[PDB]
Amino acid sequence: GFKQDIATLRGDLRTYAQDIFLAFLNKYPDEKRNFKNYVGKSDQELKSMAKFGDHTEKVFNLMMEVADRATDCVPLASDASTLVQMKQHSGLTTGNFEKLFVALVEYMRASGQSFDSQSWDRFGKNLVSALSSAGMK
Ligand code: MH0
Ligand SMILES: Cc1cc(Br)ccc1O
Repeated sequence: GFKQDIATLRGDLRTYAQDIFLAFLNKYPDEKRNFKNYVGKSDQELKSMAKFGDHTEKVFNLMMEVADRATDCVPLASDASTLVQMKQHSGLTTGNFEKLFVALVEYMRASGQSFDSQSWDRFGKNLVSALSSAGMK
């Protein structure tokens, strides 16, 4: 299930982090407006760009931390406060996170792997709820 999926993603994190974020940017091309330096690049060119690789892996590093600290796919309130407070997240509405998890769940369903996609769906919803409580509009 969910706990084994955290280990599976961590075992090849840079690839999963990049492939899931590309899934997200290609499903929701308007989210590029938060990522001006990614506009007008193919997936292969994005994988060539320093901030892309390094920022995507740091995002997923923290995402797997928040997943690991969760109980029954409910993140800690402290982890929601961190995500809301962070300067880099000034722009952001819960909708942005909801779209990221919609793309993450679709990626997992399309893989031949026994990912617990329902758990990730619940995780995304619960994190969105936690982000709202901690004040994100
Ligand atoms: C689609 C909007 C959006 C969503 C959703 C989002 C969701 C998440 N975030 Fe995070 N984040 C978003 C937009 C940004 C921006 C715009 C930046 C600025 C850095 C950059 O390189 O673009 C950023 N996030 C930056 C970060 C960084 C630091 C990157 C760096 O500068 O090296 C971390 C660790 C991070 N986030 C955490 C997370 C986690 C964890 C999640 C999932 C729960
Ligand atoms: C800055 C950033 C945000 C998300 Br969500 C995914 C990857 C990435 O580099």
